[PDB]
Amino acid sequence: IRMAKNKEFFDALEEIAESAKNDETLRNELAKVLDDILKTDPSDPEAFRKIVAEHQEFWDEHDPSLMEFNEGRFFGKSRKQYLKSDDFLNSTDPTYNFQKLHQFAAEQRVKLGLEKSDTDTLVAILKNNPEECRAYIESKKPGLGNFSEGNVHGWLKEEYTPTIPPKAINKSTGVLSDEAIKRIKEQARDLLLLKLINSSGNTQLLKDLRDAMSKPEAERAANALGFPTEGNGVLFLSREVVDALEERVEKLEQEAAKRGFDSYVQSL
Repeated sequence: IRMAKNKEFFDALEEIAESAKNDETLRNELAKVLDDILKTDPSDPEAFRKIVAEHQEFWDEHDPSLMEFNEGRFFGKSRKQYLKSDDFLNSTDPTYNFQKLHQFAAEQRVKLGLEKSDTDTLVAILKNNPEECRAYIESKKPGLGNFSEGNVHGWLKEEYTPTIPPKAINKSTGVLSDEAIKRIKEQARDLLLLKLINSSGNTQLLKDLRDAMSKPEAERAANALGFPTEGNGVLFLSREVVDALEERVEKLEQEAAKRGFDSYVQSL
């Protein structure tokens, strides 16, 4: 058991995002909830408790436990009072405080937008370094969130690395940490691999990836499938990608057997 609902809201954001993977209506609803959280100053605990509680209708549709107020404990407190206390959302939480919830929300908002993003954006996430990634995410507004000054609290002014042309960089590590960018790249990796797998008809190449026994072997196959070498640093085969690989090879082999049979059954 944990004090207050802080951790439950963390896990709820992830699990609702999961349920939104193929539910476009829920995606838009969750995007608005995340957008509202991100525009709120997490060092203003009253404004932050208020923006979370203001979406009670949304939270109730997914887990009534988040907004549940058992008047058995906290008996001297009304519901309106509880929703403003640390017993609802603990601002001094050692682990899941409002700053961490804000930072988590920024990462989820990007991943939410990545889900249906095109190939080129997945590749851009893998090719850009973390500073470049933050600026690129701003460039995609609002597809990956409204990451811009005044619309996400603490988002910094865009800077530039003096190449020709200047490359946009953003140093808002207090909003999207380097570790959040790393997990964003891991999700982009999986999303892109799944696209390349579905588009490929090269059964042997897909088998080479499916049967890879080491990272160099996986790199050679994935790169031949179109995965960018700039993503090799984060290349790791996850459960979902392995499962897609097995099913795709099986489908291609069934289809190949149905044709090789017919090219023979009416031939002779």
